[PDB]
Amino acid sequence: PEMVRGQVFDVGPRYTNLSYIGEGAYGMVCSAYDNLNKVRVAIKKISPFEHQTYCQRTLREIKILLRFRHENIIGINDIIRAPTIEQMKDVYIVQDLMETDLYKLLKTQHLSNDHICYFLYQILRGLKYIHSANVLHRDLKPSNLLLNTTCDLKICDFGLARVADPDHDHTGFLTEYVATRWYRAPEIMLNSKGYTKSIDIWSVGCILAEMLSNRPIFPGKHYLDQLNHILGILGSPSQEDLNCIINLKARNYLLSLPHKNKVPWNRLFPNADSKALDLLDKMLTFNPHKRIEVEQALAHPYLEQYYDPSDEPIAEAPFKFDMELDDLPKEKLKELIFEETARFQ
Ligand SMILES: *CCS(=O)(=O)N1CCc2cnc(NC3CCOCC3)nc2C1
Repeated sequence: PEMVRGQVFDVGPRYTNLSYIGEGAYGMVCSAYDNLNKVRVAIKKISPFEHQTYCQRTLREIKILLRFRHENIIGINDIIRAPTIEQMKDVYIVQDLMETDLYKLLKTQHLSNDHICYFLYQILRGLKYIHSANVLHRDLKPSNLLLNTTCDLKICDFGLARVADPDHDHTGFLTEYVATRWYRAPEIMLNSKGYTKSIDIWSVGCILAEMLSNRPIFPGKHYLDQLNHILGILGSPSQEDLNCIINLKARNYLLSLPHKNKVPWNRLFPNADSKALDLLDKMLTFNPHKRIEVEQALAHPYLEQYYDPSDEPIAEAPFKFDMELDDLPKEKLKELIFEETARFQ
């Protein structure tokens, strides 16, 4: 077969010249030469079958990426697995190899206003397709945004994605654990389960702030510290925004806080394009109901050199409902993964 950094990687004969890229929990990524298409690809090895939650994420990611077809969304080129359910222990996902990710780029490179503009456009173009399919990404962050050598951007990792459910969004105070901390909308900590499109917009606003300065705008050190950073920049919510928060625990926590003034965007980002700061303000709006939508963000004057609604496609078939798999045993999830991957055999 093939071994990488003390681990089996049975992708051959089609894929050879294996080189380690990175690793996560139960997931390992390698680059490899595709002998059929004569190009280097990215191969992710997943072994989720012992954990029901890992099976959930694997199935969700596979189902979504197989249905989506968009230039700003990473596709699935091939899926490698054993010919039978009994012999299937690992799943290998073959995807286009990208040069870097926005996280790695932001750590060493200053972005020009043109780059920020092109990157934001592509993120919103991809996000318009995702929201049109009634899907929420729920984990938008720089490390989930891949880039090629020509700055073409692709959104990846749909493992935490859900079908939008605005009707069932309300919850209690300090309960929800949606997105990566620094990219978590303020409503997650107050009264939202993160079942509305507005949570993706907040994350995009955080990414834009990070492209402008090369630093996370709200670097909370822990879960409870996140709301302190957001309110430290945005200032105290208005009476109108507090009237939208009916949960007494969340409302009284906000009322207990001393008055804080809004730190102006121009003071935080003195080099930023004024139009980028106007758009940033609209994405990083405290009240989710007043927060700008993906289609409005695309039409903002900051993006006027790229804006073309006829070249910003929507999904052919939206997801009607979410799959009832939070209680499906790992064995039934294994069969579904097996069925979903059969087209690649
Ligand atoms: C969210 C993408 S991933 O982590 O599942 N994954 C699979 C797809 C892919 C494609 N290309 C690359 N390239 C690397 C090169 C080194 O810098 C980071 C990106 N990575 C991935 C990761």
